[PDB]
Amino acid sequence: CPIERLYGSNYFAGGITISDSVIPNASIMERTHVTIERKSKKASEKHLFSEEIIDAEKIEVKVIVRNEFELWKNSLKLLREIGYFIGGSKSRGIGYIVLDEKESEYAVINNFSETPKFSELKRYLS
RNA sequence: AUUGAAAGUUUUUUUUUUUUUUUUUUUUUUUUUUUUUUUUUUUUUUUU
Repeated sequence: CPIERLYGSNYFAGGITISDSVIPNASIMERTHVTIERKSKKASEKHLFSEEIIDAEKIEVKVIVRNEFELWKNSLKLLREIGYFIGGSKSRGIGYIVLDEKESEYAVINNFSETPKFSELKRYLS
């Protein structure tokens, strides 16, 4: 299965290493919510849902893949146009990322005697 | 040249779903555009 060969399994080696995306920015705002009684349009005095939200514009994540799979290229291509959601309450307009081909960059390493070179992601993906 | 040694605590798992800051609330109630001022004065229906 290509998916297992890429992401690993209970006994499989793996193949992909993903770093986190810690952001020095800590701009955190609060977006409260209320439930409306369907029988009568008013606030249901049972709870006051309150949800945090981390506003951001560019999420930088470093990803290393040890399997030059056309599956990976196709996944990145799908993220280029359609784009998927990340994080909770994605059904409520919270979290929707789209990969760009301008800021993001890649690098292919085949020789271990040369310094890796980064170039625009468009050349790799387009 | 330790009795003596050589093994990554590693793989694998999205903190996710349910929820409209909503209903009610007429920028109105009152206040006379009035108030003092003469369309007045001067002029022969008239001569060789």
